[PDB]
Amino acid sequence: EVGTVVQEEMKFRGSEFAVKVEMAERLLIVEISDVVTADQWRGEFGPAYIEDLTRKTGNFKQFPVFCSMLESAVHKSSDSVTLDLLTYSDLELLRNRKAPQSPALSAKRYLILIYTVEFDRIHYPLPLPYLGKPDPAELQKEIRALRSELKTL
Amino acid sequence: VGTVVQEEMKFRGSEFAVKVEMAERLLIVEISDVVTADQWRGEFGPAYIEDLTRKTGNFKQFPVFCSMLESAVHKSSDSVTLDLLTYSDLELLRQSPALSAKRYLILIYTVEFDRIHYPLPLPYLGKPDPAELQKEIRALRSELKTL
Amino acid sequence: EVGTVVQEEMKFRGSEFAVKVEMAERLLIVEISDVVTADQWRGEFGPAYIEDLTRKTGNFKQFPVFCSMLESAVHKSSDSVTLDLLTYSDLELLRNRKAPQSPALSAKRYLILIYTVEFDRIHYPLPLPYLGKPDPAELQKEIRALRSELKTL
Amino acid sequence: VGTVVQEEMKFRGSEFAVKVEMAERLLIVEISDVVTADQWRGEFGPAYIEDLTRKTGNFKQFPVFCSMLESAVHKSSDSVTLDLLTYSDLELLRQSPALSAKRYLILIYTVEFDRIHYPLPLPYLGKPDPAELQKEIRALRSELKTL
Repeated sequence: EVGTVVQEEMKFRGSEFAVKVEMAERLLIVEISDVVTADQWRGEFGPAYIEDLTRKTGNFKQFPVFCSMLESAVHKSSDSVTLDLLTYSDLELLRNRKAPQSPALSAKRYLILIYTVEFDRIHYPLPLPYLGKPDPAELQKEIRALRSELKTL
Repeated sequence: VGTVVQEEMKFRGSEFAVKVEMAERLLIVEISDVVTADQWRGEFGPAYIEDLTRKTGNFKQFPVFCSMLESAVHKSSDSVTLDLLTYSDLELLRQSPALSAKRYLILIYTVEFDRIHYPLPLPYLGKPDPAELQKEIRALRSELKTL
Repeated sequence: EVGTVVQEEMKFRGSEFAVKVEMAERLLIVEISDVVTADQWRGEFGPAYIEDLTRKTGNFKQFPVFCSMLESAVHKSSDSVTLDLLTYSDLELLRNRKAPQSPALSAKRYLILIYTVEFDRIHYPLPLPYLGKPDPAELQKEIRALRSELKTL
Repeated sequence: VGTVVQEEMKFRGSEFAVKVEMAERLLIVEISDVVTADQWRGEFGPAYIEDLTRKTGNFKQFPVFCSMLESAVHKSSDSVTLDLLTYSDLELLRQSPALSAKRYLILIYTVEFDRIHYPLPLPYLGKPDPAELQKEIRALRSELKTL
């Protein structure tokens, strides 16, 4: 963690997404992009949110460890952690079958950090709001910036 | 060859990204509304450009012409200036949905007591697929990291 | 678990001990014997004690899972769990240096169930009261029982 | 050979575990106080046993003698009975700490109009190392599981 940014492409249920995790001073940022449809979700989580979230699972983690787990899962560099991406409808079925949708919730995606060790099987859910498609202006506005820095060197 | 100029310029109350690029035997002119991200694009050959300049009265050779257009975009010459206007705006100076959309980049050349107007037709491309734009943003970001 | 009894010999810090774990209906029993000096400690723990004990560690386990972990550690059949045996003096130093003894506490041993997985490092402590040396009568009384059952078959 | 008898019996207000075992050319007698776990043990050869029985008056051959002692422990004969008493109790019928401790298993043989008293000296072993006893308990428990 400590200022670092990890971004990788990965396929969730037969679709390429761009995933960007960024650990900053007392804030974790997750950003996902549908690379085919350019749809986007983003989440911001504080150390309190995160730690209190893991406590709910009975399997606590401290904020830096969690971010480190997440980094590891994005990097696919650790067999004990894995990701998944779900919709609220999907999310209920895997907990409702175990035993009414607003605009913001309906488009929401849940990034599920999945922790598997010899005696625990834990799912840590990170809720990501639908952020819309981006503005093709600003993308171009921004591409015109990168083009010049590239030519500078 | 391959020389590229990119500059920002205003055309009748709006901001445009103008990119001109001279390949061998091909002039490429792209125009984007920096705000609405509307894009227009022309590709012109030597034969076309020389045929065009004569038609208007003051023929220039293709390299010389591109060169002027490069100066115009650098705003680095008095003899040349640019305008941008529609088939309606052009009609008055002298329509299908395609025509209603396309733009004309005018190279306004000054000599002696008169000004010559060189119209380049630039077709409409549409707005871009922002997916496509992000994939390309991803590529440029990886060029910078390694470098 | 569910009625089962596991007993094995194992060396803690250069001494052979006999360890006996027994999982019964809502009660876990741990019994340790110094095989050279015949000293003995025993502990009985309920599902509430155990579960509330794991919660304290931030890394919950349900009673049957914990007993199963413990069985696994005694059986040395799982790389993620290991045992250790400590005295209260030992126990403090590893937590006091990280930053007055009654009879019953002084002779007490702590069986430390040690859980190591990719992102957690947990020590689960089971306190065992010193039960004295056994009565050589009852041992003999009992050996005279086994001798006859053996000859019966 | 190898025949073993184990029975419980009372001797002057106390409970004892008596084990008698006839190997070839050796009689083994062990006695344990089932309560205090005090243990006494004798090992007697044929020559010793025959020399002993004559001394007392009514010689028996070694196999015959052991056999009687086995009957005595099974309490399965009228002619024989057992007692257990100390060098002090024995003196009266006719001391270093070792002697003060040791016991005598008496085989009381009845014939015609008299009773013959056969004393076997059984040394003190001490109480046992309960460590040792547990190690042995562990061994027997593993014999039973497999079987």
